[PDB]
Amino acid sequence: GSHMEELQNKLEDVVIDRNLLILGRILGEGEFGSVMEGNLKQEDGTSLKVAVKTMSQREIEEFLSEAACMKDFSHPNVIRLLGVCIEMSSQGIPKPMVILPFMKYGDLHTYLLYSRLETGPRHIPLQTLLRFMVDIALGMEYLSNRNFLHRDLAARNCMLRDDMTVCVADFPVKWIAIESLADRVYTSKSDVWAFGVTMWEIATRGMTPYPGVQNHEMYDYLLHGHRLKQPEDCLDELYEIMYSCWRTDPLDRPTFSVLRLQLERLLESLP
Ligand SMILES: CCOc1cn(-c2ccc(F)cc2C)nc1C(=O)Nc1ccc(Oc2ccnc3cc(OC)c(OC)cc23)c(F)c1
Ligand SMILES: [Cl-]
Ligand SMILES: [Cl-]
Ligand SMILES: [Cl-]
Repeated sequence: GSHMEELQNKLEDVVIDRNLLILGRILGEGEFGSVMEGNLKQEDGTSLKVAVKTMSQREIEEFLSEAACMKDFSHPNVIRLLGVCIEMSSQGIPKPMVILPFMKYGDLHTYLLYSRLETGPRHIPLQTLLRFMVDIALGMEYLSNRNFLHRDLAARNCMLRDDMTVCVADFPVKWIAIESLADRVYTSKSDVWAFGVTMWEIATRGMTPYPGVQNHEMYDYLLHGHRLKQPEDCLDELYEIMYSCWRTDPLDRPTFSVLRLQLERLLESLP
């Protein structure tokens, strides 16, 4: 059928030959895996700076399928997946690799924190904070419009491009909507909740959500109607937008499209 035809098309495009790739220095390293800088040789003989994340048969095919879908996304506020390679361990375990364009500014969360230090990015003005929120909304609007559920939206999963555009990516209790803590259920309105938390991380220039509240106490804290507090110097109108993301009933939360225009309107009004 066409459903399967489109899957086979996407799969054909996503794989990159291992020898078109050279891996350089480690950028990050954990239990999950590692991220390294690299170069990728393209069709025209020229090379591109990339980041490469490195993570039985079923798992690999799941990974390829998922990758194939990500690569087909095309939006300036969603990270572009250039492709994937599968390397094999000397103990016969596959080592899957995801290849993305290298973004020197790194993840939004760290950049917010560096901005509060003298050597870092300079102080980020309000207009630029809102622009980051608008960028994220635009990426999420695109993804929700094709019913992709993110499941882990947070500032640590947003990346900054060379031209300061933010894009949605994906490398957790305090980002999880109240209904998904309770009923282990997840919709786009659960993503809206996480977006609200992400807005608050941006407006606080990288604070951890819910100071004074431990993860084990989070469901109960929210059950009693408590929410993230309004940041110091956060405009009342901006706070209302984020607060709307945490309404107990998912159907009462605005969509990403509604949010995006609310944020654009606020941004245009700023003197
Ligand atoms: C919205 C869904 O997006 C995804 C789905 N998946 C996914 C999930 C499951 C699966 F089976 C398959 C895929 C493809 N991965 C992503 C994704 O965005 N991955 C990703 C994101 C960021 C990564 O890191 C970097 C990229 C670019 N420049 C960096 C620069 C750095 O320092 C200066 C840097 O320091 C650490 C890290 C950088 C990265 F290596 C990988
Ligand atoms: Cl190499
Ligand atoms: Cl902090
Ligand atoms: Cl709080």
